[PDB]
Amino acid sequence: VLYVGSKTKEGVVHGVATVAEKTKEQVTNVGGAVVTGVTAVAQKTVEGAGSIAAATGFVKK
Amino acid sequence: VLYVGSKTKEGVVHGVATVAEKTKEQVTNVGGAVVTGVTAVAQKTVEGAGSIAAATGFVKK
Amino acid sequence: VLYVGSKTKEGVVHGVATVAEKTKEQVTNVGGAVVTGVTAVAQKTVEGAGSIAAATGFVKK
Amino acid sequence: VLYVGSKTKEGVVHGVATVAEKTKEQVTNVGGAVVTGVTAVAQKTVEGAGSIAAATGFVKK
Amino acid sequence: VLYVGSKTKEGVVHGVATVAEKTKEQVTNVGGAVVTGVTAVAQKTVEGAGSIAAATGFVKK
Amino acid sequence: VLYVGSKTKEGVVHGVATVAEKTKEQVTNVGGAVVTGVTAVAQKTVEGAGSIAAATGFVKK
Repeated sequence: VLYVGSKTKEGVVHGVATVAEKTKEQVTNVGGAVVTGVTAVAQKTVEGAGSIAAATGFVKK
Repeated sequence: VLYVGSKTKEGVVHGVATVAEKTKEQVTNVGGAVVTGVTAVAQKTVEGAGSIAAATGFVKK
Repeated sequence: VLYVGSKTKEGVVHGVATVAEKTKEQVTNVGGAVVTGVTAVAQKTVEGAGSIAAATGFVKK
Repeated sequence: VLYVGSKTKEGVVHGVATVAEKTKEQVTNVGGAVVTGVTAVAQKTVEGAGSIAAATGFVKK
Repeated sequence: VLYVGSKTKEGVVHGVATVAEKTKEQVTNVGGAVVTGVTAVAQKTVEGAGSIAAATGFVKK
Repeated sequence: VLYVGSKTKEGVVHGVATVAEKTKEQVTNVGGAVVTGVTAVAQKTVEGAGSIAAATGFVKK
């Protein structure tokens, strides 16, 4: 068996330029979940769940 | 067996330019889930679930 | 067996330019799920579910 | 005399997003003038000449 | 005489995002003038000449 | 005479984000003038000439 991994790329982010001009930014949360403003995020998972911008209100039993 | 992985790309983001000009940005949440503003996100999952901008209100039993 | 993977691309995003000029942006959520504003997102999943901008109100039993 | 200058805008540039993906860029010049790649330039002149991307080969007498 | 200058803007640049991905960039010049790559430049001139990306090969007499 | 200068802006640059990914950048010059790579430059001139990215090969008499 011969695996040759040359310059491979998995879960990669490069060359990102952003500008944000906001006068007012407000977030109100009451017993939930809120995710805002996620930029230039990379990951790699092996034998597991991969979530990036995940939000769940609640879990009950 | 001979696997030759040359310059392959999987789950890759590059060359992104964004500008956002907002006067007011408001988020109100009551017992739910809210995801906003996700930019330039890359990932790779093996033997698992891959979610990026996932929102779920709630889970009950 | 000989697999030769040359410069292949799977789940790739490049060369994206966006401008957003908004005066007011409002999100109200009561016990649901809301996903807004997803830009330049790439992923690759193997043996799993791949969701990007997924929203589910709630799950009950 | 009453001049009221409220939020006026003269020679203004805002909200610009550009991406350039070039493999090779070459410029050869022999005794001339070359102007390339001008982005997001603003100016205001009073009692004078306003040139932005101006090129002149040569002047002789 | 009453001049009221409120929030006026003259020769202004804001909110600029750029990405440049080049493998090779070459400039050869022999006895001339070359201007390249000018981004987000603002100016204001009063009683004079305003040039931004100006190139002139030569002047002789 | 009453001049009221409130929050005026003249020759202003703000909110600039740039990324440059180059493998090779070369400039060769023989008896000329070369200007490259000018970013986020602001100025104001009163009773004079305003040049930003100006190049002149030569002047003779």
